[PDB]
Amino acid sequence: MKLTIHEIAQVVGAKNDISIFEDTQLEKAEFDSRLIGTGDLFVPLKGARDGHDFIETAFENGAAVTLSEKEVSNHPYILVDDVLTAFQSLASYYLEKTTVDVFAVTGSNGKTTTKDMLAHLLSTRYKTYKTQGNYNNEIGLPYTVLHMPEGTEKLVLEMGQDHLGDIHLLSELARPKTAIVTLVGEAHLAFFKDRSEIAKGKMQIADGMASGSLLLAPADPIVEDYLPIDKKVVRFGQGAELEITDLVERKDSLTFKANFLEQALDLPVTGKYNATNAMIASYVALQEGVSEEQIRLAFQHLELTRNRTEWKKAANGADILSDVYNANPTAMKLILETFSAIPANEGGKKIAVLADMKELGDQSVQLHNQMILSLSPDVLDIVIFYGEDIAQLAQLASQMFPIGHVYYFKKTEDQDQFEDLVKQVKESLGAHDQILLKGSNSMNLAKLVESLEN
Ligand SMILES: N#Cc1c(NC(=O)c2cc(S(=O)(=O)N3CCOCC3)c(Cl)cc2Cl)sc2c1CCN(Cc1ccc(O)cc1)C2
Repeated sequence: MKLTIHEIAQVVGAKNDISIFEDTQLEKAEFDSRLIGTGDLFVPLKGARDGHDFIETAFENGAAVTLSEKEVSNHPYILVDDVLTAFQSLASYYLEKTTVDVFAVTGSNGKTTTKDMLAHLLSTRYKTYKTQGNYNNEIGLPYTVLHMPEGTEKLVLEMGQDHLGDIHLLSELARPKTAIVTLVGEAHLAFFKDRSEIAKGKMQIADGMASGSLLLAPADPIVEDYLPIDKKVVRFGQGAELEITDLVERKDSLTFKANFLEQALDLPVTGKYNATNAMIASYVALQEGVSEEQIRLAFQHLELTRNRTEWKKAANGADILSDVYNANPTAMKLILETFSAIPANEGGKKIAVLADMKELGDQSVQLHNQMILSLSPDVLDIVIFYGEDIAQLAQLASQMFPIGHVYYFKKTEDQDQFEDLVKQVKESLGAHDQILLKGSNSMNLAKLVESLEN
């Protein structure tokens, strides 16, 4: 990250006197205090607690300067109106300065995403960086841009949406060279009206793209009214300008041929949607000067990720939502709001299994309690706490919640009521019930869900 503080304070609009602190060359940018090294820029956001609380801690860890929405004593800080807003600006500007080729992608669905596939393909010929894990939103994307290894030639960004209009924001930020739109099978929906609003919001991806730029989009008539008018649009799907003309799915592997490819392709994956992901990633890669030779070979040794946490289903038809990704409180908070923001199925309730989060040192217990502000009795019918540090939160909830709507289960160096946890959960869960399971990946938590999908 080739950035200095004085430069950061220009682009960012610093509200304070900046030439007071030395203009040092920054290193890494982080919002999670635990990740700060020497020379790092702290960016304090509205999480479970406000970032600014950990400005103190960030410099103990070696931060050289931090973004701030207030006066900060004897520490290099940049004064601004909205740290997040500042943070976006900073990312836009860094793209404009390094001038990397950005490839914008949507829908995470499969065992391997179009974001993963494409990066992997581009990596055979060019120096490539990409979105890590699920950092695809108004926090996630800036963060990626600012973590780009010095010299990256191509950058595959994934962009996702919570509300309509979010992708517009990022396509405007990133001003992509090329974009891919894919469609992920529906739940009973999120904060959206229908598949239409969704597709409308998804198609926004080209808002920040130049004329005659390349955009792939589904054969599906639903995207029709939302196509750009001055772009190079290449549709994929049965009967379209690109289609898989044959397919074989084995136990683990999968072979297929695309009309515009002279040879078959081989992936160690399964599901028709993975072939479609492979083809389109495969087609843009051709546009960027990668040989079909180099591509067959790359697919040879492909990388399955962690299952990009959608909904699954237990052995009674009840909707599970297990979120492995991001072990940290703001992520606990965010999902709780997502979970409870969703409507419950008809004649079916809303359970939450929360488990100890880790690596919170001397703040664990404070931070676990903080979750209470995201726990409504209105929406959440039963709430199951497992672990130790969750304790007081379990207590808090038992106060705020109707009698016998809360269960606690111990886990320490002296006892492990896991056996009982399971017994309880498998009594609470019904054929129309939605269940969240969030907390540090542990042997015991992973152990639980397989018994549910038994
Ligand atoms: N609030 C809060 C905290 C964090 N929040 C986040 O990491 C965070 C995570 C997320 S996120 O949900 O993980 N997000 C990342 C990218 O976009 C998709 C999902 C977001 Cl969007 C925003 C934030 Cl600010 S990380 C963190 C805290 C407070 C506690 N922490 C450790 C700590 C322990 C003891 C101390 O004394 C100091 C710090 C680290």
